Amino acid sequence: GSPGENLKHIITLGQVIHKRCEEMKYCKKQCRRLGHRVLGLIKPLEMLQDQGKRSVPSEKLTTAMNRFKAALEEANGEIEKFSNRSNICRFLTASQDKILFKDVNRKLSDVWKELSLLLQVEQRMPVSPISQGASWAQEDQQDADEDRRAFQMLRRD
Ligand SMILES: CO[C@@H](c1ccc(C(C)C)cc1)c1nc2ccc(C(=O)O)cc2[nH]1
Repeated sequence: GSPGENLKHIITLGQVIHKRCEEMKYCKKQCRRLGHRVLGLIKPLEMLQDQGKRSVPSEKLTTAMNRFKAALEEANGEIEKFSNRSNICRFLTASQDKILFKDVNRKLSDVWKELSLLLQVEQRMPVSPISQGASWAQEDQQDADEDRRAFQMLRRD
């Protein structure tokens, strides 16, 4: 079953990244951006329900959100795997880019901006406070740039 309690799970899924990012060590510097950004997504959605009783618009919106809830599985899941030491180099060397959750963060912004329009019309929540609007990938590359360099010189674990 998926009662009202689910509302707390969906929002928690995105929060899990915040703590998961702390677990990392090497690429932890890069993931830090993914966890800080993702937090701003379920931030308003979490506090919302906190305001009063079960806060949720029409069911039609549930469908759009269903796509976002899964978006977290991508980041969270990836973090669990990346947690390893060799796995990091595996992708790093098997990817011209430097960021680990590059493609992941990409969809994250889409799943958010996709439901945002529905959230702004459904609920009185001021979406896109300031952090949104511009792709967070641009800045993500900066961190990954230096993060990748340091990785070059990593013998021990
Ligand atoms: C995936 O969508 C979630 C959801 C999560 C967060 C939000 C914030 C407040 C915008 C809104 C909606 C959701 N929609 C629902 C509709 C009905 C019921 C019900 O009790 O029958 C439960 C629901 N859960």
